[PDB]
Amino acid sequence: MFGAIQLDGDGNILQYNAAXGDITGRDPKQVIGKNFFKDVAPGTDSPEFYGKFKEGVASGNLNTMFEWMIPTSRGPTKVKVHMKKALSGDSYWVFVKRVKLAAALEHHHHHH
Ligand SMILES: COc1cc(/C=C2\SC(=S)NC2=O)c(OC)cc1O
Repeated sequence: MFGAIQLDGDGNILQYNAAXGDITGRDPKQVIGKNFFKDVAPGTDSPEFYGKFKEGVASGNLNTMFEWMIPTSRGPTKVKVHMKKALSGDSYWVFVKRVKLAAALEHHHHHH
C-alpha cells in the first residue's frame, strides 16, 4: 500500500488516494478541491517545502526526495515524502511511504 497525492500548479488537490486517507484519517473528497498545504496541512506551509514545490513548478520539473514528519493523535509518524512532476506535464504527484522502523545502524542523518 502506497500513498499518492495529485496536486496542481496552484497547489490544490486534484486526486487523492485511499491509503493516505486511511493513514492520515481524512476522506479523499473532503480534502480534494481545497489546498493541501493550507487546509489539509496548514503547518507544512513553509519556504523549505512549499517554496521548493513552487520553484519546480515554474521550471517545469519538480524533483525532490526527502523525509517528513506527520504528528498525529497516536504520536509522530515519520514518512518518506517524494514530489515528482506529472508525465503529461500538467500536474504533480506526491509519493508518501512510511519509512522503516527504528533502525540500529547510523542513518537518516541531519535528523530534525
Ligand atoms: C492529512 O494528510 C497528510 C498530512 C501530512 C502532514 C502533516 S498533517 C500535520 S498536522 N503536520 C504534517 O506535517 C502529509 O505529509 C507528507 C501527507 C498527508 O497526506
